[PDB]
This record gives sequence, structure tokens and C-alpha cells, in this order.
Amino acid sequence: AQIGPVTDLHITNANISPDGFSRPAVLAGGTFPGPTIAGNTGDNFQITVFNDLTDPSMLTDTSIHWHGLFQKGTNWADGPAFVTQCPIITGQSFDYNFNVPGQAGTFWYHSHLSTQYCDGLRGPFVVYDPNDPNASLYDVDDDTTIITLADWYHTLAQQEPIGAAITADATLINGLGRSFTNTTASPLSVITVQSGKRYRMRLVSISCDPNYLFSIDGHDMTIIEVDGVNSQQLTVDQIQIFAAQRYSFVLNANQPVGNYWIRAQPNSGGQGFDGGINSAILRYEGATVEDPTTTAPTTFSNPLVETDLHPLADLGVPGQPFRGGADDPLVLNLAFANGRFSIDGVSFVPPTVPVLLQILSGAQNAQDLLPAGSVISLPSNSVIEVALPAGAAGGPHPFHLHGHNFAVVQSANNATPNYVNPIWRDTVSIGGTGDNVTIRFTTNNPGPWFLHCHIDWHLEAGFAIVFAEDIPDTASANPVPQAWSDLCPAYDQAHNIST
Ligand SMILES: *[C@@H]1O[C@H](CO)[C@@H](O[C@@H]2O[C@H](CO)[C@@H](O)[C@H](O)[C@H]2NC(C)=O)[C@H](O)[C@H]1NC(C)=O
Ligand SMILES: *[C@@H]1O[C@H](CO)[C@@H](O[C@@H]2O[C@H](CO)[C@@H](O)[C@H](O)[C@H]2NC(C)=O)[C@H](O)[C@H]1NC(C)=O
Ligand SMILES: [Cu+2]
Ligand SMILES: [Cu+2]
Ligand SMILES: [Cu+2]
Ligand SMILES: [Cu+2]
Ligand code: NA
Repeated sequence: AQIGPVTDLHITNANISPDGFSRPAVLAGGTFPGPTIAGNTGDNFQITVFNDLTDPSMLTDTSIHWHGLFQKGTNWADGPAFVTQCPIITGQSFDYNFNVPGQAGTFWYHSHLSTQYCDGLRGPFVVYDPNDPNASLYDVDDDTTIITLADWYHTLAQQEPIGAAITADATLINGLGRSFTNTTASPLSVITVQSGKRYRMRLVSISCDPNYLFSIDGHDMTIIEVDGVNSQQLTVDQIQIFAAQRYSFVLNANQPVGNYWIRAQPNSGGQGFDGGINSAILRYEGATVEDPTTTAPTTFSNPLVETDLHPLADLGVPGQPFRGGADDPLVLNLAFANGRFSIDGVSFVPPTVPVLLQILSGAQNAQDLLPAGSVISLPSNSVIEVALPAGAAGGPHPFHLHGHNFAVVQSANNATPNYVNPIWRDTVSIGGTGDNVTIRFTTNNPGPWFLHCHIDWHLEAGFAIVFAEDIPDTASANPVPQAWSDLCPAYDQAHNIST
């Protein structure tokens, strides 16, 4: 069952064996992935998070981010540790109480402390639309049509060297899959469909690192949503999905009753499908209970290309139709050396006092804010352009902005910008050497918003900056509850930190 919009959520340690290998984990709701949190557009969510963690090897503190929800007026509930809150300590709880006006689509939630989400704290978050403009395109849309793609590691995250090329041991589809080495025939996930029906498949990357080449043998996929943003219908036979992205696609159950492989090939780790790695099963009602015998093509003739996507609504692009045609045009210098990433010459290391608390305490320009050189102020009610030229090692890097979605004016692997009708989204691959992926948005949401690569190992190695949007209005826009004001004193006391 789905939970929410008002619910408790307990965070616990437990052993799990999703690929046949047992290891301890950090779990929401006792499962991997965690339960789906759901509601309708405009609802009040009150997710009271109970930190019941006791195993220090995966950190006993926690903090949860609601990925892609704008948090307008509730910046304190966004979740990134040391940006909008101090962590919740073990044996305590915290009510994330926020609203979702003007958003409907497919989201997710995850730990936003260190690399803790890799250790298991990740799950879907769906905001349904009772008047969805795409409703007539399918018959079924429920918890059974969510498809999660996850990387899974046998080594615990706090034992992964910082700045290393860290590689997974299994791909998990809906929580199950097989290990790349020492492969055992452990159970595969089954997605069941009825011949003739149409399904809104909500494809969610909960990855800590790899991108996946996702396809379904014999089937094609009609994209209708991108990171929460309704799209024009785009039919493809493969989707390359980067960490933290989401798509909804219509699956027409229009092939002969039978079993079909669902494939998710990561860019690192095990290549191919030997032994049923990187796989799940699409089963039609009435089919024999047996593995598929289907083949992938050698090449995919209609892969997703990001410039083919266009919004369903007339969203346009803010600003003027040329590079630098914005009120505040930025170009970030994104670099890697010696195990650490940097943005504009500064490697991110979380501050002792959360950025939001520094601003509420009176620090009111970005040079007064810590970490020094890691906070850029943005002016209010202004068009912002951010160019993100690629080349730093470890690519392709999926950059994500909190508090906002954005127009993708220039996409990976294509030098031509689009100032007319590009897709809007919240996490974007910045591509390869020589690319100049560029995003635009308008500043109508005061608060400190993290900008970072969503490969969690890269964030941990410093690939982040904070946009302090409309510092002067942050305090009046974001009144804080007493329980939020209590977090930093409790955390600092528990960890013997002075501030
Ligand atoms: C990516 O595009 C940005 C503009 O959005 C380019 O920025 C210009 O860079 C040159 C130096 O390289 C400066 O003289 C300009 O002031 C910048 N802003 C402009 C022209 O509007 C950036 O060079 C591009 N990067 C790549 C790798 O193509
Ligand atoms: C490279 O990106 C550009 C810009 O998004 C794409 O150009 C558009 O192509 C569409 C589809 O044919 C035309 O309707 C638009 O007028 C083009 N816009 C511009 C500004 O040129 C282009 O198709 C992409 N290249 C590839 C190979 O997909
Ligand atoms: Cu996220
Ligand atoms: Cu986010
Ligand atoms: Cu990265
Ligand atoms: Cu983040
Ligand atoms: Na415009």
C-alpha cells in the first residue's frame, strides 16, 4: 500500500539480501526501496520521520530530501544536511510539514546526509493529478506501475574511498536483481500486465551513480512526463536515464500473451545479461510462469534524445534567445583533481552551521556565508542562466537543482541551444568533453538551494555549490517551527560540537 500524505516513517537498520547477498542497510518503512509516499496535487504532506538508527557503520543521524518538490516557503523542510537543517539524531523524530502547490508527477525521497541513501534510504514519492491532462492516454496508474532502478553495493558506503570510481555489485529493478560476480539465481522482479490495457509506467532512477539503458523487449514506450513536467507524447524503444531522473511512459500491452525481458544496463559494473543480471520480467496475465526467451536488438532504432522532448504546456523559455541573455548569466567552472571535485575553484565541504540557520541569524551576503566560496547569491525575480560545461572526470554528471525545475536550453552531445520549446526538468546530464549544457529559471522561491552532481560519491567529494536565492527575503518567506530550531542544539550537543 501507499502511505501519506500524513504518515509516520521509521528509519531503521536491518539485514537485506536483494541479490542473494546479505548485508545490513538503512531502511525507510522496513523495505528496499522504501514505501511509496503519495498524495494529490496541492496536498499538505506531514511526514513524521522517526530516526531509529543504531548502527554507526552507516551513520546514526539522518535527514530526508523530497526530490523535486519546490518547498516554496518551507525551505527548512527540504532536507539537505548542513544546507537547510542539522541532521535528526537517533531516538528523535521530526515532522516534515509542507505543501505541493502547482506540482504533479513522479518524484522520490532519499537520505541527504553523506552517502547514506546508497545504504538503502530511498523510495518513490508520487503526486497524482485528479484532472491530469494525460489521463485519457492509459487505463492503469497505481503502486503496481512504479518501476525503480537502483544500484546496490556489497561494501557499506562509509567504507567507499572519497573521490574514487566506486562500482556497484547489482542492478535492482523494483528491489530485486542478480549480482554481477558470484551470480546466484535469486528472485527477479515481475511486472504484470493484462493484454489490451495501457499502463502509466512511472520510471524512477533511485541510483547513487550509474545511468541505465532501459528497454522492454518487444515493446516501445510513449513518454508523457519528464521529472514532474508533462511532455508531448514521444515514442521510443530505449531510455537512457541518469541518476535521480524520472519518466512516465505509456506501455501498451499489445504484444502476444507471454514473458518479456525488462532490461536496465548500467554504464559501469556488469555489462550484458548473463545469468539474468540487469533484468526483470514483464509477464502478461495468462502467461506461463517461466523466464522470458526474448532478445534485445543489436541497436535500438528510436532511443530517447533529450532535444526531442517538449513540454505539453506552453512553457517557453525565460530571458532572451542567446547565450548570456538573462538578468544573471553564470558559467560554472566544474573540475576534478586528486580525488576532489570543485565548482569555481572551491570543493564543497559541509559547514558546521546550516546555511539557512546562518541566514536566519543575520548573515546577509554570500561572502558572509560558510563555506566560504561555496555560496552564490541570486537576485530575486530575475532570469538566471547557468552554463555547466562538461570535462571533469567521472562523467557524464547528472546535475540537480533544489527548489526549482529549469528549461534545458542546451542538452548533451548537441551544440545547438533551444530558446523556443525545450523540456523543463530538475536533473540533467551535462554530457561530454566540449559540451555546454545550459539551464534557465526565474527566481521566485527565496532560500538556500543546493546545486550538485547527483552521483552521490561525487557530491561527497565536493561537487556542489549553494544558490542563496533572495537572501533578504529568506527569513520572512520561510517561518520555521520550533522543532526545526531545536535540531542544531540537539545535534551539536549529541556530537560535542561548539557553535
Ligand atoms: C558556454 O557558454 C557560455 C555562455 O553561456 C560561454 O561563456 C562565455 O565564455 C567566454 C570565455 O570562454 C567569456 O568571454 C564570456 O563572457 C562568457 N559569456 C557569454 C559569451 O555570454 C562559455 O565559454 C561556453 N563554454 C563552452 C565550453 O563552450
Ligand atoms: C540538436 O538540438 C537542436 C535544438 O534543440 C535540434 O533542433 C531542432 O530540431 C527540431 C526538430 O527537427 C526543429 O523543429 C527545431 O526548429 C530545431 N531548433 C533549432 C534551434 O535548431 C536538433 O534536432 C538537435 N539535433 C539532433 C540530431 O537531434
Ligand atoms: Cu535527489
Ligand atoms: Cu533535490
Ligand atoms: Cu558527477
Ligand atoms: Cu541535493
Ligand atoms: Na521566452
